[PDB]
Amino acid sequence: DRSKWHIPIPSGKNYFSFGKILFRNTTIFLKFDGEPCDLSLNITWYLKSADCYNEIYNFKAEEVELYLEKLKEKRGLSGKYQTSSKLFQNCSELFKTQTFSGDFMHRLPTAMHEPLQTWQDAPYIFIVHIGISSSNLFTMTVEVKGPYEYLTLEDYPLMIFFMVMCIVYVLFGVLWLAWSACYWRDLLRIQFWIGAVIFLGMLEKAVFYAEFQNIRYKGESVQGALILAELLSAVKRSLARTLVIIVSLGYGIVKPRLGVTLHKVVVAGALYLLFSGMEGVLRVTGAQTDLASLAFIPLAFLDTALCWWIFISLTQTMKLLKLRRNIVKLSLYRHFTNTLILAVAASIVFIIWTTMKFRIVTCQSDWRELWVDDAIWRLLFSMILFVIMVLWRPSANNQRFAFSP
Ligand SMILES: CCCCCCCC/C=C\CCCCCCCC(=O)O[C@@H](COC(=O)CCCCCCCCCCCCCCCCC)COP(=O)(O)OCCN
Ligand SMILES: *[C@@H]1O[C@H](CO)[C@@H](O[C@@H]2O[C@H](CO)[C@@H](O[C@@H]3O[C@H](CO)[C@@H](O)[C@H](O)[C@@H]3O)[C@H](O)[C@H]2NC(C)=O)[C@H](O)[C@H]1NC(C)=O
Ligand SMILES: *[C@@H]1O[C@H](CO)[C@@H](O[C@@H]2O[C@H](CO)[C@@H](O)[C@H](O)[C@H]2NC(C)=O)[C@H](O)[C@H]1NC(C)=O
Ligand SMILES: *[C@@H]1O[C@H](CO)[C@@H](O[C@@H]2O[C@H](CO)[C@@H](O)[C@H](O)[C@H]2NC(C)=O)[C@H](O)[C@H]1NC(C)=O
Ligand SMILES: CC(C)CCC[C@@H](C)[C@H]1CC[C@H]2[C@@H]3CC=C4C[C@@H](O)CC[C@]4(C)[C@H]3CC[C@]12C
Ligand SMILES: CC(C)CCC[C@@H](C)[C@H]1CC[C@H]2[C@@H]3CC=C4C[C@@H](O)CC[C@]4(C)[C@H]3CC[C@]12C
Repeated sequence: DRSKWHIPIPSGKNYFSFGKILFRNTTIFLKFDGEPCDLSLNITWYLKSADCYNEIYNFKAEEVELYLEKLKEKRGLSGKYQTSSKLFQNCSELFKTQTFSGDFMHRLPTAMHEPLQTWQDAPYIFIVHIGISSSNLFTMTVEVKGPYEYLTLEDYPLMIFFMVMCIVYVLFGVLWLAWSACYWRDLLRIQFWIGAVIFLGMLEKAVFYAEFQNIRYKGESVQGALILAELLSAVKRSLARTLVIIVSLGYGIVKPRLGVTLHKVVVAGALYLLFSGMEGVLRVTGAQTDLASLAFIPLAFLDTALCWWIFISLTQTMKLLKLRRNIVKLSLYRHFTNTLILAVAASIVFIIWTTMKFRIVTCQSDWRELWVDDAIWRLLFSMILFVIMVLWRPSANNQRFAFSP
């Protein structure tokens, strides 16, 4: 999300709260700037740790004024916290009481810790309340800085994973270009679209890495990035699905390229991409407009129908091909169908494990590996793409996979 916040104090109830996972030994900086001052101020701040992620997930600021009393009777959730309050006559716009040269304030759950600092990597909730007693007047700048500049926890492993994915996709592109350049006398039209898929994946990974680098080094995310990356990912997935469907039917490999075969049938699968547009951009930009179930159900049903169609077409194509005594293409089709069935089994196992580990627990006691659900799918897609690349590689006699009328 963000690490730098600018807030006009005379707005609402003057409560500013945020809950997120933070590193150990991270500092929180508060600055105040604005017009000349004439009103008494009273600033109170709470910084609370979290035993499990649940209280950071269902934390709604709209009732935060109630939440404090839940933290006042010692009847809330377990976790140590620090509190402090200070009074200022007019504005105190040049003192650094919240910056340095403070004291050692004990935490309640004999601590003697630094005033405003994290003591262990964990989910933290920070709340600040300003009371003004005798139309913007001030401006509050809030920053968080740990061992890195602005890269909080839960984003470091994702950034490393995206870097590794960028390197892997660059290697894939280099290998494909080398193989293509080595054998250019006779290629296939199916061997040109795999380069397009690799290019789209490379662009998506580069966009993600650039966005993460900018958010780390500036503290503010780029608005038109995540949406573009999601759109590119959806386009790449739709292209891969349609290529697999067209290969499964034997269009151009077993049977001749009939006039209306892909027309009105294969192209109509492009609406799947539309559904892929309703779950990517919608999920990346938090809306919560009662569309999560509508974003997950039809995509799963469409994918199941596509898998059913692909398997039936593959069975029919293999049955037809075995009757004419063909051995070169039969082994390739058997390897292709084995890879597809293994991918389906791995995907179903992954989805069962993800649904049985994360969204079944009362509160997530293991929040460290909370990023795996956003990377296992990409890793599986990359592995399947590499296997398909190894299966369909240009060679000396690159014509065994032709129709040959
Ligand atoms: C004996 C009973 C009769 C059996 C007859 C056979 C009927 C079929 C039976 C069972 C089918 C079981 C289907 C289970 C549902 C599928 C999983 C699911 O829910 O679909 C899921 C999982 O999707 C997958 O990850 C894999 C789905 C399988 C796709 C396999 C083919 C394409 C793989 C990509 C390869 C590209 C390589 C292209 C190279 C060029 C090639 C020429 C949808 O997430 P998603 O992904 O959208 O993104 C999630 C983002 N959060
Ligand atoms: C604004 O707030 C401050 C504290 O929040 C008020 O306290 C005054 O702060 C000054 C700054 O050190 C103290 O020193 C005085 O400064 C004036 C101007 O530089 C100087 O002429 C005096 O000889 C003295 O050194 C001052 O003692 C302190 N006053 C009190 C009663 O504690 C400040 O008064 C507020 N400003 C206004 C205009 O109300
Ligand atoms: C916590 O982080 C701080 C800052 O990253 C470090 O404490 C010292 O910070 C100053 C900078 O003002 C450095 O010059 C010192 O080298 C840092 N270490 C010490 C021992 O002074 C340090 O990384 C961490 N400090 C503790 C006590 O864990
Ligand atoms: C500044 O605001 C805090 C609230 O964050 C005030 O703390 C209250 O103090 C009164 C009397 O001391 C009691 O009701 C409680 O101790 C506090 N109430 C809470 C925490 O809800 C503090 O008194 C304020 N400073 C003033 C008025 O000078
Ligand atoms: C295409 C396939 C083969 C690529 C596989 C890349 C693997 C090796 C990458 C992807 C994600 C990576 C992990 C991402 C995050 C972390 C946390 C860090 O504190 C230690 C390293 C560790 C645990 C990484 C180790 C290497 C890792 C597992
Ligand atoms: C989402 C929408 C806009 C995509 C529409 C593009 C269509 C026309 C593309 C996408 C995939 C393409 C197919 C990919 C693979 C092959 C194999 C080759 O041996 C003959 C051409 C053929 C069969 C292509 C024909 C055109 C095709 C069907």
